Amino acid sequence: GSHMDLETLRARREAVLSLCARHGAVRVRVFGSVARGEAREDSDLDLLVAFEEGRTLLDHARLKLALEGLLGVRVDIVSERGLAPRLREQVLREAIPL
Repeated sequence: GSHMDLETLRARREAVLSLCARHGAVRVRVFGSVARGEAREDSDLDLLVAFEEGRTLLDHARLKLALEGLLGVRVDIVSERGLAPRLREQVLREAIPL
């Protein structure tokens, strides 16, 4: 592992999206500095996803763990729901569909 690069992120981002869709993630977009192409080896990965109906935290953990596994690096997932109204709106402005 290590050496995580945006160019490489797209590699997992593609598979992550496929699995994300399977786990229950429609709003698969990148929000934050990461989406802007900013994130050091000591930074976190902010991802804003929206879980449809039937999806439980179980899937979240599975996705979060799957993300960390595929990315082999810490991955922070956020749910539009738990999110905020003023934050969500702002998050969207950042959220980028890969």
